[PDB]
Amino acid sequence: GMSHHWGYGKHNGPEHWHKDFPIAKGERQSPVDIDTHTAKYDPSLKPLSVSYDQATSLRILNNGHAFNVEFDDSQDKAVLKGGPLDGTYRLIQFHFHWGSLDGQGSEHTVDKKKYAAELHLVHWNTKYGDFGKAVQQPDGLAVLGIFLKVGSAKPGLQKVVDVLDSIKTKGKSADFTNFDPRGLLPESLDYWTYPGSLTTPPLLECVTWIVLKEPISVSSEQVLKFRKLNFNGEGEPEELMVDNWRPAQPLKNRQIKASFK
Ligand SMILES: Nc1ccc(C(=O)c2ccc(-c3ccc(S(N)(=O)=O)cc3)cc2)cc1
Ligand SMILES: [Zn+2]
Repeated sequence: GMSHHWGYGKHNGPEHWHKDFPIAKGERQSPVDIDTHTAKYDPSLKPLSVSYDQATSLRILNNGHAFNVEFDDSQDKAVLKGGPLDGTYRLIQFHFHWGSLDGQGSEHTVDKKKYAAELHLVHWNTKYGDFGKAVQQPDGLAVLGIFLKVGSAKPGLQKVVDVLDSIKTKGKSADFTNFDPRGLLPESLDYWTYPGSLTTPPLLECVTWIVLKEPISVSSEQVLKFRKLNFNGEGEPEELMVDNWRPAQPLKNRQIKASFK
């Protein structure tokens, strides 16, 4: 991706992506608007299983598009299974998408409602051996999406907020061990699920999306720190990292299933 030039600006944003990534106009693109009245309860869906007890984080990186909290996925730890999934998916990283204002920022929307941000916990299907091979498969990844609204602070998110000062610009990373992703989960695991794609280039259609119905609350101060990050690298004109979200895409030939009635 040494020659990629996509971003979220007026000349390289989502509406431009299809030129270098034609799959952008594909049959199973993400995100999508979740029409709560049309999503059908599927009694066959099994309970979701999120086992993060042994998760081991290693580093946090500003990649110029968002910041990723990376995990050591060399061993069978931090796994997502159950729900609509067959097999076991291993946690590799999580990141967020957010807005310049509290009124926008999420990628998925609920009955057209936009949340202030959206957390993505990315997992890859162990049957494919590694992350790189998994993204080349239709059932290669499982991304758990969690909406963020502004209200009370999320204690579990503060460690992340405080380390952002050290990775302000593109390319910067910092040691980030012992971060517990369980602190970012809402109480309920009720969810909607549908087949989709990565929401940023290469936009590969390799994701089983599992979006939780219950948002988590974060404080205004916490999301304000997210907005102080930079898309640019050190020594370059400052472009605040805000509105790094892709808008809802056509649902086309797909059905969104609900795990609850
Ligand atoms: N064959 C490949 C190997 C690695 C890669 C990547 O480096 C890569 C980059 C970004 C992503 C990615 C992951 C999650 C999301 S999201 N926002 O839908 O959760 C977006 C992009 C996936 C793979 C792509 C193709
Ligand atoms: Zn994402």
